[PDB]
Amino acid sequence: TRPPLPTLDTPSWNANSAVSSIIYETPAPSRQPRKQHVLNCLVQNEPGVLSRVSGTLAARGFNIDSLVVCNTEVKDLSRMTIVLQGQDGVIEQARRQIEDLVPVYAVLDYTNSEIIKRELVMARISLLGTEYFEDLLLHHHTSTNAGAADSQELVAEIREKQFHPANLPASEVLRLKHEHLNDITNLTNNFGGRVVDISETSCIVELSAKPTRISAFLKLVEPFGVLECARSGMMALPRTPLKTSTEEAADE
Amino acid sequence: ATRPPLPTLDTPSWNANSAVSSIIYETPAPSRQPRKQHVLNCLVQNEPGVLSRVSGTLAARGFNIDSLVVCNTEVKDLSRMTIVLQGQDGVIEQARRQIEDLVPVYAVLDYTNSEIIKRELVMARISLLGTEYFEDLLLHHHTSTNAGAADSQELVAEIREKQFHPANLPASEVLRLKHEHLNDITNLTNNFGGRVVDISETSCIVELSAKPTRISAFLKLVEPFGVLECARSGMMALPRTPLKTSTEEAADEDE
Amino acid sequence: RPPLPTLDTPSWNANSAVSSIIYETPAPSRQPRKQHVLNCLVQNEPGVLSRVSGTLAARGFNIDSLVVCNTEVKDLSRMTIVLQGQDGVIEQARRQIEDLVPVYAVLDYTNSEIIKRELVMARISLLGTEYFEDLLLHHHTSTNAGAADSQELVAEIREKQFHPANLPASEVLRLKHEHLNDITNLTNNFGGRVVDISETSCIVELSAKPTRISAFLKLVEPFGVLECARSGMMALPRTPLKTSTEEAADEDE
Amino acid sequence: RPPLPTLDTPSWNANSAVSSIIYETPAPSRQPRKQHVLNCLVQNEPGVLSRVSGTLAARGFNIDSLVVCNTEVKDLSRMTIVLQGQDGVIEQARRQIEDLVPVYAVLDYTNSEIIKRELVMARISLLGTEYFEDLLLHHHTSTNAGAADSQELVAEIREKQFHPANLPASEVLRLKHEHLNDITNLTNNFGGRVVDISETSCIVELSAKPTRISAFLKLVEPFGVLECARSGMMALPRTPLKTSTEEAAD
Amino acid sequence: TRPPLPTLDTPSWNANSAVSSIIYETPRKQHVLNCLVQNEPGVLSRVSGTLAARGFNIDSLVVCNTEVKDLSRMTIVLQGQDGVIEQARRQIEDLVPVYAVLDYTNSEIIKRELVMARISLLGTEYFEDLLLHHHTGAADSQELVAEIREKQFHPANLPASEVLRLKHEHLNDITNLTNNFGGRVVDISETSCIVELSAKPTRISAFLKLVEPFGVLECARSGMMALPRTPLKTSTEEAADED
Amino acid sequence: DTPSWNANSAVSSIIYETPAPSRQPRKQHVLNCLVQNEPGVLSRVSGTLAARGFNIDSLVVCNTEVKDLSRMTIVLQGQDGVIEQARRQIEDLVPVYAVLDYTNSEIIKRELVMARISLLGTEYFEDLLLHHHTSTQELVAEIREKQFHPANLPASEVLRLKHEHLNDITNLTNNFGGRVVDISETSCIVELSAKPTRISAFLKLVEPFGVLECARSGMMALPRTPLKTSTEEAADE
Amino acid sequence: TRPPLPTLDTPSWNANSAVSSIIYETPAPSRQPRKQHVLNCLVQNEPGVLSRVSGTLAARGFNIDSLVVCNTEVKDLSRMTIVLQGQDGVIEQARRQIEDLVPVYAVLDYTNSEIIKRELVMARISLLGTEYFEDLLLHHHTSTNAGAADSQELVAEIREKQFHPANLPASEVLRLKHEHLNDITNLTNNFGGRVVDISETSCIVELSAKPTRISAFLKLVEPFGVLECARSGMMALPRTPLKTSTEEAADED
Ligand SMILES: Nc1ncnc2c1ncn2[C@@H]1O[C@H](COP(=O)(O)OP(=O)(O)OP(=O)(O)O)[C@@H](O)[C@H]1O
Ligand SMILES: Nc1ncnc2c1ncn2[C@@H]1O[C@H](COP(=O)(O)OP(=O)(O)OP(=O)(O)O)[C@@H](O)[C@H]1O
Ligand SMILES: Nc1ncnc2c1ncn2[C@@H]1O[C@H](COP(=O)(O)OP(=O)(O)OP(=O)(O)O)[C@@H](O)[C@H]1O
Ligand SMILES: Nc1ncnc2c1ncn2[C@@H]1O[C@H](COP(=O)(O)OP(=O)(O)OP(=O)(O)O)[C@@H](O)[C@H]1O
Ligand SMILES: Nc1ncnc2c1ncn2[C@@H]1O[C@H](COP(=O)(O)OP(=O)(O)OP(=O)(O)O)[C@@H](O)[C@H]1O
Ligand SMILES: Nc1ncnc2c1ncn2[C@@H]1O[C@H](COP(=O)(O)OP(=O)(O)OP(=O)(O)O)[C@@H](O)[C@H]1O
Ligand SMILES: Nc1ncnc2c1ncn2[C@@H]1O[C@H](COP(=O)(O)OP(=O)(O)OP(=O)(O)O)[C@@H](O)[C@H]1O
Ligand SMILES: [Mg+2]
Ligand SMILES: [Mg+2]
Ligand SMILES: [Mg+2]
Repeated sequence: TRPPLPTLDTPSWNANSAVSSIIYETPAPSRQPRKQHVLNCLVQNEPGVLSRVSGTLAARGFNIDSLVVCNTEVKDLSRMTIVLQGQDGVIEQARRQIEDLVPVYAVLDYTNSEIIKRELVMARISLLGTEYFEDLLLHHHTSTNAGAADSQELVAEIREKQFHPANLPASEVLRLKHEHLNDITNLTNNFGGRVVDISETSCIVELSAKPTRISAFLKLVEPFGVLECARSGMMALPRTPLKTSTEEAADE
Repeated sequence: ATRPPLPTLDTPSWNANSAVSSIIYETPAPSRQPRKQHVLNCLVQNEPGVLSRVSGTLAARGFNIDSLVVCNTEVKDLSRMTIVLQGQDGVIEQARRQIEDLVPVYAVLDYTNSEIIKRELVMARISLLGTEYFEDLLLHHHTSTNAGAADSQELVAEIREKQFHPANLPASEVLRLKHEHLNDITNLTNNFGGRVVDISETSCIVELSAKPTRISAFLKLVEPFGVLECARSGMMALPRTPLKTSTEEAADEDE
Repeated sequence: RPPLPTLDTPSWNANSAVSSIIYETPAPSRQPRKQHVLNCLVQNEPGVLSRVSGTLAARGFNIDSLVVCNTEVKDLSRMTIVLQGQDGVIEQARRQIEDLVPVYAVLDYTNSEIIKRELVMARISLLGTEYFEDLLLHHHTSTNAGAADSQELVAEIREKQFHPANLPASEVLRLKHEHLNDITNLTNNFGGRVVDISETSCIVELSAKPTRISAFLKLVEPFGVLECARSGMMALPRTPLKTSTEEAADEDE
Repeated sequence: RPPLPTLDTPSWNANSAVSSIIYETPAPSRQPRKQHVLNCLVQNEPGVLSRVSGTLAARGFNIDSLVVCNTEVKDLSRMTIVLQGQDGVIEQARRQIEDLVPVYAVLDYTNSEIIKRELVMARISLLGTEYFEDLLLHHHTSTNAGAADSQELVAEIREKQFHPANLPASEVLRLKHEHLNDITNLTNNFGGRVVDISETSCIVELSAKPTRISAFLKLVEPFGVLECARSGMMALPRTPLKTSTEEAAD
Repeated sequence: TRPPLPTLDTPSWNANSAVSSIIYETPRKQHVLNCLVQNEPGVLSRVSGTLAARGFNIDSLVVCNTEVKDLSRMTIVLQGQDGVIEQARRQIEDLVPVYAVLDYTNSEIIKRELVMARISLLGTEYFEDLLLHHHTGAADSQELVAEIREKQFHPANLPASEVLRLKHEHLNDITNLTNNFGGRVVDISETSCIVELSAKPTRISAFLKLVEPFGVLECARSGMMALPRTPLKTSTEEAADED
Repeated sequence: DTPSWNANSAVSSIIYETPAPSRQPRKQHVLNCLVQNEPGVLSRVSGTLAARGFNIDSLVVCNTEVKDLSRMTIVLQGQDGVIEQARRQIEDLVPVYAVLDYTNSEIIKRELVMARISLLGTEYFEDLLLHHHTSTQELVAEIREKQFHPANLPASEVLRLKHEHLNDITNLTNNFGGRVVDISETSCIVELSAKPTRISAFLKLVEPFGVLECARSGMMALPRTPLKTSTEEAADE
Repeated sequence: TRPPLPTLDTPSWNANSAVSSIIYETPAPSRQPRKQHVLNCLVQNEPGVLSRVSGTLAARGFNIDSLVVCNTEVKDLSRMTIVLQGQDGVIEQARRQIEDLVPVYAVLDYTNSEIIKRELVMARISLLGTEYFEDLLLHHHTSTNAGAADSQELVAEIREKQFHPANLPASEVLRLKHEHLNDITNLTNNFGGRVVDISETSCIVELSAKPTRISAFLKLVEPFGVLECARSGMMALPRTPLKTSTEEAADED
């Protein structure tokens, strides 16, 4: 009798089921027109400049997603990155505005340009698991106005869970703590971030990426439990797009 | 007082006989595969209809082509095609002379019996929910073709009542198993020199570029986790020159 | 025997070594006051950034940085503020903002351990520093009326030894990648990252405390900073973790 | 369709969020006080260490650390002393040290931007908290009394769920490397490294500032620190580089 | 009414029990020769044959090519007193095909040794069961394997989902272990893996003792190679001259 | 202005660079003996091969951490009928369990090289190699007259060249999966373990810097496992 | 025609010349004896206990090389690693002499035992090259022989050398700074150290290793010009030399 080991027996697709899988899982409707426009305002640093442009955009019917003032290491000069939605006619109007303001130099449009979008996020994440996160969340809500009465029936359920620290040994909760810490660390690493702080029950992460990616990280790291988050607005700096000599000289 | 006890493992040791008995037993088999596959490299002038003309010729003569990929060099009106064939030297050489005679081609080189760098690209979406879920997910799409219901209930109920199926696991343990599987796959693709380009709630996408014999081994190791979606290229190559030391090349004993 | 010149590295004397350490001393930072940090917990409503910034502008508050950060909580934001002044002035500034309807509370991070950080993106030329000295003058000539002294100095610059107009194509190429390498290793020592590489420039990315950011830009300055963009300042509080043996501070009683 | 249970993790609201953030605010600053760092440049004469340490001991000075270290210069030594007290007392200490004739001068790196470094080497168990809790009790009853006391402690620590004696050797083997990986991640993150790996323990080294080096030992404390060896603090002044657009306020 | 979090309750040493543990936990030299030999036909059997005829207790003998035409260097490791090793050195040096044999014992050298090992990714129970099979005496051993295949964490007593997770857990443990040492993982299979390590003989032997519980299926240790390094010390240490 | 390849000139360069068959139809035969560690087993395995005229390239006795058991990875050339003959000769020896044939198996070949490489440039190495050559003549002044020779450079240079060379050697060593284990004032020692042909490539690339000492040893072998997917495993018949 | 190349082939060794170099470069066995001894004192923290032990070693003429007080994470317990050279007879006398002290528990002898030796060094290294370093050195060497400025002729030949920054364009001294910096960085990376500070002129390296590697490293960075240096005494923490199941089976009687 040779040393026995159970065959896992991994099932394999056929051409039919494989197609139906790709067909079904592929985002066929995709999304509605999401396209956002970005602007780069070059303003002069005067005692009252931020309130002007930010207030001017508010004076009109403009929806502003983000607006950040960036110092450019030049005396009395600031670069402002504005993110807004709408259509080309409305955006150009907003771009034609602000530029007319005298403390500004120019308002460039990077919407149809190849740029580098970068936000900065810093978040403290719990290492005590999901059960503790529900416990902590319900606690800061049941203090006042969590309905029309108490929530002790809900609290008792969360603390009745299997993987709640109150039901686990000190050695087991320690390993799950470092297991979670590593899981967060590996997510942060793949996204190209850092772990700048490690405490007894939490850790602080730091990540710089485009809004598309920097929010995808927050979704993947959400189940661990975000205790405190801070996400900056979008910074923009146009890169220099390069194409090979063969693909270049496309004079036609 | 006694010292804190420890259950001694005492890992058993080999002896001279059982060790040799193990090595001999674990021996594979020589020449389990026939003659090594042949790799051809076409230098084709980039004019409209070349892909249909070349590939159409091989199909019109019944040549067992394993893979054919056209690569765009950084030269105007010049493309490179890498073809993989099977068969005797006499049949494959004829295939070379048949393609090279075509008008829009410059020359068809034979890369077999030559030191080359074979490369291939694969991108695969891998499930993080585990083995049990993959059995459920795959069998679910099979019922869209099998047109069976009452008979398949014996299978799906058997699967969903397994221990490590997500339905039977708490939400906190499924989360850990997702990242445990993720860390396993990530460590697995890193050893192969690959990347993890996408991470989701339920799956991840790995990217790897290596020789076919390397990728197939990779896709076999990742297979138990459950490959939801795969894209594997043909095969391209670039000739290598085997360097030898001045002492080794000085051995010109051609007497 | 095959000869090689002894470089003969001289050693310090006990007095000469002490003399240098003292001469290179000090660079003291006995500042009149630190940089006070405030953190406003703010409800999201139309024209709320104009309110906080406007209130600080209406009064004689010398603020340095004001950046609004978004939490993953619906209708909730953070405003990390950095300003100058004394304890009495800024505490009054804290109560000024806190009385505003949209805000919930304004915390003070001045006397607390926080993680100061700001993002910075810079475009740096890979060509010589003399090329940057030429490019600098060219855009200034496009500002100040008339060339005049421009043609007198541009001749002095363009005749320097390591100007890309006085070197073969292979030399400048090897100089661009050498400059590129020197920059990449600078942004590697710092927690940075090179995100773009052009034919005559490159873009670096760095996120750290304003101390390192200011230090980093000072180091890449000689190469020639074409563009720059520094964030305000973000902050997250951290609690100083002390050992169990260091609970003797509790035994101090 | 496959089941797959949901992970409806609760979301913060405006009220509960600001309530938690406010709750996590300190006093702040009740204890202790600011530390002073001094740097002595002394002649390497026989008995200098006895002079300086003896001087600070004879006086009413509470020194935290004192580190002698060579400087690759003949008969020249450098010492880094960490003080405790008001600025007046510290300066009084500095002058009394400098007044000694084997020392050239004594610098004050307190208000200066310096690089603080301290070395640590600790052997950390891999058998978990239960075994470490057992290990301490065995060595404590070997110095306290020869009687068979604390019977309901050794019996309580043992027969615990994750004590090695209650696990198969397979799990203990994995737990060793599981703990090892956790510790290794701490060291790699803190900028340290593992220099030794035994069957039931490992030795890690770490060179960082005193504040950072203490936070590390607190994180690796629950794993069980068998031996430890924290160096004293070394200090070297750096050259701070503010940007070129600072100009002047007045 | 705040979320319950059980304290670790981690105990701490006192001054007495600490030093008590330190006291309790407180506890021949090899000779290395390097022969410079002209690569004559059948010279390995000439040197090794000499060491056997004279009755020496040599540990290793690895022949290395110096990348020079008709020149090889042999690193020989042997134990014994300083007197008997000099005899072994002189005995070899007298051989015609050898140039000179150097004594690398009293010198700071870089001792190296290559090891390739195949380690099972399955549990230690499977390894304990696998050895019994190849050792198989099938009469009384039928009861022994019963005590083995009964144990949990044996692949036969676990779902394939967990076994798969155990394979990679052990794999990551071996990988993290071989990464601390100057090693690497070369081959990964669905049952085992192959590691490669090169360091001083003490490190290899230490590494194999650590990877031992996982169950080493197949191993291969090279002889000890040696290459002398020159110890560098500072100028103030170089100036420390005594008459 | 950087020039570009022509559609025709590109093809010409490819076929011109494409190497002629620089290898025999025969291949690298690898035999792995499983021997009993008896006194004098090494001398008789070698003796049997040497007395019958077999072109062996290496031997390498390897311990297997099993009591009184060793294994030898023998590499030789010749026809299949000759190698099989050489195999049967060794296996017939009574302290030999079996001699496995790896000449047609997926194996992992490993040589281990340690070499001290000079950092003082090609000029100094050319001088040093000529100095030690004179044993058992106007070139010594011709070499020491060349540019970039240490004696013809300032003290600030050479130091800057030594580390430049050090960086080059390190980058070569890193790419091949090796490491620099020692850094002398005028040289450095590298350590590399890989395929014998990969070692030969490394010792050729690092050759111009000057190889002071070298130790290549021999090749070790351990069988790999050809894993293929479930759709390539179902490619039977 | 054909594309030319400057050289044909690199020269090779022969069996006679190869063994000639190996025998010649093989180190002379001078330091066969003369080993150092490592002691570890488990001491109770009494007021002025350091000056008590160090005073004992000095008063009895013991040749100690380093004495470092390490703090354990235990109340009132500190260990001291004493490194001293001498013969076995004298060292044991030193050990027994120290151990006889009241505040010490016991003194262990880590000599002939597998321990982890570790020193910590922080050094400031110039990036301006060799010429500038012997200029800066001679500058603070003016403490002696300042009569009639006799150092002028010694200074003159220094500042008139090719790669002295005063004779180089500022564009080249920049690349020379970073080239030197990368030579130091790739050097300290090899030893397991790290560069923690980079400035306009110099940089600070940090390396923790056994005293042998520390000294070897300082000998390699010495030519670049070490401005400041600080290396602590070694710390000692014994390890456990493991050996395989067939290695430990050397139970021969
Ligand atoms: N679910 C995700 N959403 C967004 N980003 C992800 C996700 N998963 C991983 N990433 C990050 O995306 C990175 C891969 O992007 P990559 O480096 O290849 O740039 P890219 O090819 O230009 O992609 P894109 O064209 O979308 O910008 C991963 O290394 C990882 O850091
Ligand atoms: N089961 C496997 N089959 C094939 N390749 C594997 C397998 N497991 C791992 N690999 C990959 O092979 C790599 C090792 O290949 P290696 O670096 O030795 O190339 P090599 O020296 O040229 O040898 P070979 O000629 O066999 O490819 C591993 O790092 C890993 O990335
Ligand atoms: N000239 C410089 N000025 C400021 N920071 C620098 C300079 N050069 C390098 N750095 C950065 O300082 C970092 C070292 O700081 P470290 O990681 O040791 O934190 P630290 O021990 O708390 O010291 P600090 O108080 O200065 O922050 C380097 O990794 C490097 O990125
Ligand atoms: N000149 C360049 N052109 C294109 N890509 C570059 C260039 N220089 C660097 N890169 C690559 O871009 C990478 C950084 O972009 P990354 O993909 O990581 O973020 P991203 O925001 O997703 O980029 P993008 O939005 O342009 O797709 C670099 O790591 C580098 O590999
Ligand atoms: N709980 C902790 N306490 C102290 N340091 C930690 C802690 N957790 C992590 N670290 C370390 O802090 C480091 C991050 O600090 P960093 O290198 O950025 O210096 P910094 O920007 O000057 O901040 P700081 O002033 O706190 O030193 C991480 O490398 C991390 O290893
Ligand atoms: N139990 C062990 N036995 C031997 N070597 C180990 C062990 N554990 C780890 N190692 C390896 O030893 C390495 C540390 O070696 P190190 O750099 O300190 O050399 P060293 O300073 O000369 O000290 P030593 O004399 O002990 O070799 C670890 O990085 C690790 O790779
Ligand atoms: N000239 C040198 N002197 C001392 N150490 C050096 C020198 N050059 C490099 N090193 C460092 O020594 C390291 C090699 O140490 P290694 O890992 O081989 O430990 P080891 O096997 O115990 O060697 P040893 O017995 O000599 O201590 C190099 O990686 C490098 O970091
Ligand atoms: Mg810091
Ligand atoms: Mg070592
Ligand atoms: Mg390969």
